[PDB]
Amino acid sequence: MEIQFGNQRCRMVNSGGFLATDLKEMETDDVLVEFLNIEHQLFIRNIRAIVKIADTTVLPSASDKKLLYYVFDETRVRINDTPVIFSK
Amino acid sequence: MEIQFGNQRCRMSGGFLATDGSHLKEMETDDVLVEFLNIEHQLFIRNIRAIVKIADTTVLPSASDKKLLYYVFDETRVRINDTPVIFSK
Repeated sequence: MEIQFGNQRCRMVNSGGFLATDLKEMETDDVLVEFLNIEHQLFIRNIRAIVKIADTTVLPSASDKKLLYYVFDETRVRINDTPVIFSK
Repeated sequence: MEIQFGNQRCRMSGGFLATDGSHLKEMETDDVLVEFLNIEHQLFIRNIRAIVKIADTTVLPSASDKKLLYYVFDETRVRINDTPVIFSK
């Protein structure tokens, strides 16, 4: 599927990756968020941003103890107050 | 704030559901079924060793270094090992 984050069109083709500001495989210190796609389920880990799924704020987490949140509302994900659209 | 799992009732921060389903343990032993978490007044479930459903969505199990946290978006349809879980005040 494709991730639209304001400006950005990004594709996600194999269970996920890291969202840079302007999908990367490695977690650099300039990536905002981590995506996982498995068995038709979408998960987001917050690294360095303000992240919302509907009314839920996604707590940031470190790479050795990741907190990956099931995206229970694929239509209300926000990152840094910018809407994210997923489309297959 | 109180969880009943089949016949057993327990109180809960958060914690780990024992195999029994009697109480919520503080540390993750290797016989506990699931983790309940309370984060900013919202209930989340991490599956460890059980078959867990929230409504029609399968709750995938996850290891502690990569937790998959499911917001309990339907409190009336939580099932663990095909056993209904009721949440009460």
